[PDB]
Amino acid sequence: FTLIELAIVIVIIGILVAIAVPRFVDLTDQANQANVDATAAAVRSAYAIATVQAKG
Amino acid sequence: FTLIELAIVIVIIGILVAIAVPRFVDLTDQANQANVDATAAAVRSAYAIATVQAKG
Repeated sequence: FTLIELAIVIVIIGILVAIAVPRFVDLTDQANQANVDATAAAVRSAYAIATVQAKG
Repeated sequence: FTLIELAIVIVIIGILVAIAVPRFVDLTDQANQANVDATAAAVRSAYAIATVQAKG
């Protein structure tokens, strides 16, 4: 590579770095809560259906 | 209505049915006999009263 091409590369690397980038976040607490809540809704419906099947 | 309320209804209907209930009975024979007998008593009295009115 010519020295000019390396100079251009040295410039552009410095500009394509110094972007923002997202953090990874452990969102499993929020997702676990929604899983527990959705499951609780399912248990209530499953119970209601069971009261008809059981006739009691 | 909720599924629970319908389940409760399905239970209670099954218990308020399966009572006893009386048959209707054609008791007109027994009543007709009593009418004929009571009328026969009246005819005897009406006759007795008539024997006084008729003087014979």
